[PDB]
Amino acid sequence: NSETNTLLVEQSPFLQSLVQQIRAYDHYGVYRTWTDELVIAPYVIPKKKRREISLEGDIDPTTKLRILCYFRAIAALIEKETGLLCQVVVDLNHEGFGWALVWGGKLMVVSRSLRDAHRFGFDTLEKLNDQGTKLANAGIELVNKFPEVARL
Amino acid sequence: SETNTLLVEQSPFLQSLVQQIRAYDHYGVYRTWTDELVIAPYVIPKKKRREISLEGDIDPTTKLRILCYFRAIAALIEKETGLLCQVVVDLNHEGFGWALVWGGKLMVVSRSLRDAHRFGFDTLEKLNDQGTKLANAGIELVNKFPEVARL
Repeated sequence: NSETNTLLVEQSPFLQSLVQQIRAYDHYGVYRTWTDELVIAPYVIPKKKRREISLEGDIDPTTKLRILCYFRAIAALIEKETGLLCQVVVDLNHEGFGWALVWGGKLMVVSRSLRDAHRFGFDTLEKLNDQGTKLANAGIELVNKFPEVARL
Repeated sequence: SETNTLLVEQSPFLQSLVQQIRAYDHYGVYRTWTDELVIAPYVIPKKKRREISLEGDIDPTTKLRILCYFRAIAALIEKETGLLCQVVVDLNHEGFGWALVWGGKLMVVSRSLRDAHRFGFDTLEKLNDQGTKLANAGIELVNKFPEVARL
């Protein structure tokens, strides 16, 4: 499975987009000497370990930056495939609750309710890749359906 | 002073604003205050406003006022269109970010915010005019684009 995980990370346009964003938001250059697989591994967290993360802080800013990078990765693929310039906001309260928003023109291309944000993560690389791909596809379908709104 | 007190009573925007301020006052900390007095924090003369320091983290109290302002705008849009948009105010420690109001898949208002520590308006009329203008632009947009607004 170890050969297959490396192939998924390096082949998937979604995972590649996500790796690009993580590296772009790296103040100290901490990821510079490590593989893509290592860079994205914090997104994959066993269900059981995930369920056990405390909701008591405000969200850790690193976890918050993971969720921003996930949505920016989705936004960058929408922009690549449609030409629509997209912006991203992740708004969370102290409870881990809020919204991930991606918009281009006056069109909402992702408008996702976030809950228990401290526990953000996915069982496997496959589930990460499939969920980010699906959201990007659906955003793309929206831009194709509503150019009259995308151009505003 | 008389036209001000009256405007607070009469203005659909100012009435919406007051309602929001008091909805976020879970412990009735403002129950003995007049409507006009609960609006006063939004009205800060420019000389004074330009001396609020930008050097530290924007005050959580100021963030809540910006949220209430945008929720007032959304409530006016709901009043005239039936559609109540969701509101987000996303700000930096540095006071930069976005005020977003959307309904269905329509971005009804989207304002980039800078130096938000200094949020506020020279006079009551200026607060009322701006809130009203943004709500009226939002109502027009909702009625122009129901194919996305009403999803």
